[PDB]
Amino acid sequence: SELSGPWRTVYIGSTNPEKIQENGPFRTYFRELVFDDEKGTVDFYFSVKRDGKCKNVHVKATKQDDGTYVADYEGQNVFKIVSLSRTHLVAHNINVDKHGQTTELTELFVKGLNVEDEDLEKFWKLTEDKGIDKKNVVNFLENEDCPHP
Ligand SMILES: C=C(CCCC)CCC(=C)CC(=O)O
Repeated sequence: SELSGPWRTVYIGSTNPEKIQENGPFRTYFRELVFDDEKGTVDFYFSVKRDGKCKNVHVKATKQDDGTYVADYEGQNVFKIVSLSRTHLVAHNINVDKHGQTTELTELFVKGLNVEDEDLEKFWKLTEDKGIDKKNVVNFLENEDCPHP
């Protein structure tokens, strides 16, 4: 709940590179998370480029009894937060598309001044553990390349 505020994306890894390349659905630049402990929800606010245009998107995730979350976005998503504090969030997600095809993703998001070594280590271990190659991780300091007509 004190966890709500201006989160930013650091890295996202994918088993399918096409999903996180420019114009891909999972190239999500976070702006804000809102945690609601009484409802067991997390609201995500982020920008993503699709079909050559940038949109500000909102997705609501709901905590399950087993501790994992579900959310509908570009398919159906089931995810686990593996590490969470006032300054970092490390998570892995399974996305299921309309054809039953699955993509596994890993993510590091932060709300502190810096990215701590401890943050990075958890992210990179998880990414290796899920079989994600280093070339299939995106660095979100890259230009989103939004048009400005
Ligand atoms: C799948 C992603 C990005 C989600 C963008 C909607 C990274 C790994 C996660 C488990 C993220 C998450 O849902 O917190």
